[PDB]
Amino acid sequence: VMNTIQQLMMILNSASDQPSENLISYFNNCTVNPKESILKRVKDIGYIFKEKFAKAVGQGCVEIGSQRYKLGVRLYYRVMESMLKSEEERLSIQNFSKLLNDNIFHMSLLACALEVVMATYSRSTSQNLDSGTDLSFPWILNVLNLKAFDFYKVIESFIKAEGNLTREMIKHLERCEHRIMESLA
Repeated sequence: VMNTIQQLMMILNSASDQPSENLISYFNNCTVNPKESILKRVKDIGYIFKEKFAKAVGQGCVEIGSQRYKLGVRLYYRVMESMLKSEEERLSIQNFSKLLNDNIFHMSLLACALEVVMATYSRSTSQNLDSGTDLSFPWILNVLNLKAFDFYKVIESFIKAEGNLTREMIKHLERCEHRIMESLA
């Protein structure tokens, strides 16, 4: 008895698939409104992710792959919002058109959100379960085709932005960081 779920996954499980009203407010406050492109990338990548998940995972776990993608997308919106708030407090600016219309910030942020979920192995990569396959780093970088160094650029702030991140998840992301470092020089 006694739930083993941890806080962030708990929050995530009950989160919504769409960006919050508060988040949409940040979109509407931009010189060039990022909504359309942001929703398109999420949807376009949702497909690459699912076909890749299937190709690495195998027969009918499609349900799994979809939920894994959903959880990552939710953390992504949760963290974007979170960074926006802290940046507005830091700069006293509320129009983040450049940041939000930037593909890399988005690809980077989404990869990291999906990385934390994929490393969490939500229900848990096991010796039998569906997605008992380990799909942690550099998996995501390859599925989104994202530069290791770009991915690296979002880590620190993703961690600063996500307080409900477990210590094991923080050490994971710091590990990916270390690895990308040694892959640099």
